[PDB]
Amino acid sequence: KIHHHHHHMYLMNTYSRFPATFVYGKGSWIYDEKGNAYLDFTSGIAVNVLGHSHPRLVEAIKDQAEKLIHCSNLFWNRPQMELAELLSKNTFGGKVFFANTGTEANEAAIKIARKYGKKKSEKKYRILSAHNSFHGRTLGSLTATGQPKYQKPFEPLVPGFEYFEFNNVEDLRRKMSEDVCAVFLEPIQGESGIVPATKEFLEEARKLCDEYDALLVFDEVQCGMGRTGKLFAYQKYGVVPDVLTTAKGLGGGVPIGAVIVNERANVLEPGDHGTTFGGNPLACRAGVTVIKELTKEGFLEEVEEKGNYLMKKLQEMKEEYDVVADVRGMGLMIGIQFREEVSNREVATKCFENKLLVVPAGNNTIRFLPPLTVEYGEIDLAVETLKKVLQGI
Amino acid sequence: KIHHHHHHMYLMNTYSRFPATFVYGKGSWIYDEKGNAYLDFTSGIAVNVLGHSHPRLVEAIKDQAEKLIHCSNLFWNRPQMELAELLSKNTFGGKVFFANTGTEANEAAIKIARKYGKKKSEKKYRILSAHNSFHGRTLGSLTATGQPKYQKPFEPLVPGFEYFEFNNVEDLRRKMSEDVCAVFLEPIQGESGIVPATKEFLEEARKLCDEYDALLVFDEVQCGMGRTGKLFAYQKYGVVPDVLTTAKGLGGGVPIGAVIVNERANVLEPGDHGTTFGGNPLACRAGVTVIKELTKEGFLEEVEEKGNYLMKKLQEMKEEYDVVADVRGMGLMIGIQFREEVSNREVATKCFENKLLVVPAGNNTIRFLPPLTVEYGEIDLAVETLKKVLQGI
Ligand SMILES: Cc1ncc(COP(=O)(O)O)c(C=O)c1O
Ligand SMILES: Cc1ncc(COP(=O)(O)O)c(C=O)c1O
Repeated sequence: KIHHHHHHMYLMNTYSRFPATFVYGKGSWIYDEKGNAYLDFTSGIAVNVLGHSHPRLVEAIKDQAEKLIHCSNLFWNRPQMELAELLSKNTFGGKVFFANTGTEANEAAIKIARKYGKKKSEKKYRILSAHNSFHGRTLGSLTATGQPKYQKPFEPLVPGFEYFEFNNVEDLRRKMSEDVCAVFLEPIQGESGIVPATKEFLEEARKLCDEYDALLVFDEVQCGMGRTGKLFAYQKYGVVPDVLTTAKGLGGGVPIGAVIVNERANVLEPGDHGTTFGGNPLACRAGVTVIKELTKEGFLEEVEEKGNYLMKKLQEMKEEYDVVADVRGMGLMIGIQFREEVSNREVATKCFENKLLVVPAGNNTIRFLPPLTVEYGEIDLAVETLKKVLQGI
Repeated sequence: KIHHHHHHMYLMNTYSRFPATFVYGKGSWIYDEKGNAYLDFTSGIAVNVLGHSHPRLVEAIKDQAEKLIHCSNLFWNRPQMELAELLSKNTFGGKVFFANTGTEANEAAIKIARKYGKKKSEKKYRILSAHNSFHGRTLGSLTATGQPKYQKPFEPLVPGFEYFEFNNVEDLRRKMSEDVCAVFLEPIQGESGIVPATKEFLEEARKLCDEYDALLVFDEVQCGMGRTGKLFAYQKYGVVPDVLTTAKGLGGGVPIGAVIVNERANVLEPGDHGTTFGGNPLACRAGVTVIKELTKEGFLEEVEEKGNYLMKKLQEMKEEYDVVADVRGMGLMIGIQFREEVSNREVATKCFENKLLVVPAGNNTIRFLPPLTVEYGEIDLAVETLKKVLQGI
């Protein structure tokens, strides 16, 4: 009875969805109400880092729910303290604020940057972000998101934001001034179609932020929590931000977000910012379980090997298939761009019809975002399914 | 063992906390790491509607976690669809959008209002909200939040917001214009110290929104989900908004938020707004469990009786204790205001020392926000403990 053909009318029409009602999932597979199995190379849009309903995650959720779900930030709880320690120790050693989502994490970052700048000067509230970036949908994050189509209906947005071309050193440099309090960057742009930063570009952004006394903020909501083959992309690049935001895979499915700051950026005082749900024991328990799994000896090294193997197969496909214009990415975050004559959305629909789930993105791309636990055989099955789709496109 | 005495070092200093690490809770009671039991009249700030770790909620969480935690809004899931149906049918019959938090629900409402306004005119983007309101900390919601102390460090905020005095018909009338797309009101202001709207004031807001073609938006994040003795406060008042926002108690401790719209306010299109985590099956399963419990025959009527019983005891206390200036609220949302010579924060600390947890708010108040499952004897115990505190204050 409860099915998308019957219950759609209770939901606002905010999404373009594939026509499936999913009721059960394990690992890389998800099942509709009829028991049809789908190979899930979406991971819920880069969230299901350990796949669906991973047994260790499920056991931690069950255990914690029996003990304490929510107490608020009037008090301290053990999962929140443990997760803050683990995030600090596995990054650049700073302090943590828990939010519930990526956009909320980025909003906290914006607020940190504004407070940092305002201490120096009332004029130092400008924020730079990239054209084609995606930082979230709440109004602060939406102003940072360098995509007019998402902004226009909701204007006027937050004053003081300006945009530069991703990977264009000189364009970033020429937009800097002493009035800038932060530069926001995705180390790999996601929604725009999987576009890795060059190391030179990130190194430049770091130097500029140092020269103009601005905070360098890396949005690792999509590329973070193991997906590049290191815990965070910044660790692959060797460029350390002042502020790092994370969400998506942090909870392995359970909603959570976080901001990590160095001492320079540790500017918030009691009352400046907060959240009812953020830092709750249930979500933080999930995050503890996830970070412990990802940091086990050898886990990330095997993600890197799997990323290399998937990339090799897709590069072979790119050479062979004239409709494939480009393949790019890092680790298990990979975009496949098609020639203009072929619709990315049609490719995704045909994949879906053949029981493979992929995520469309800009620049006429689909994204392969499998769970980090994805098996070599599942990688091959996904590539073969995509090839079969392209043969008939 | 993990404890706030050490682990505070990993957390940003964004909160003024009571000095307790809590590890376990059931019902109206929460326990520290030493096994001391505290009577929790915070409900995690109006969140734990069924108390801590209610067995039916816990069972639902465990069952859903074993099945499917997160699939994203690329697809449909049964809990999301069921919860949307239940929210629609138990309110004014509209459509639902799932967010993760109160602030995110209010951000969606702002965006709905702007989309609505822009259909009529490019100038019709202005939003009105009340002085001393609280709508959230993300930058859209923060602009709606009528509290300069929370805004100033982060300016400039979103242009086009203006404020009026809560319960002041003349001030609301003055601020209306054809360029207003929404009026935001908490039916009972929470953070300001539990200040119910008058029915007259809400009826006037409804008439004015009709006259100026604006959306009336009720923020029921704190007063909703059963706390006033009806599912939503608007149902006690008999004034129906165009848009309703809810979070906190919706998930019984699991993070979730929602916006409900009538057809007039049903204006978002695919791509206009979205969220990774919003509408996930785990959180929506919690929401289904909660709404089914609250809507059981007699449940809300008993919340009303308990509210009346608590209010009677507090009114007797007010008459008896000169340091108590006022008691106000509705159902189990109650504020106790002290004479200026007595610090609400000192009262809350002394309650804490005597194993009763309460939530400070504005206007020199403490808030009693017990779970809606609070027992009559627990009510008496809280009141007796408070009285003992006031005897030595
Ligand atoms: C890089 C990036 N930042 C922020 C977000 C927003 O995260 P959320 O949907 O959890 O609010 C996303 C999700 O699309 C993202 O890809
Ligand atoms: C009336 C009201 N609106 C919005 C919010 C913000 O909710 P959240 O902390 O879940 O973002 C709250 C919480 O303080 C609330 O009391």
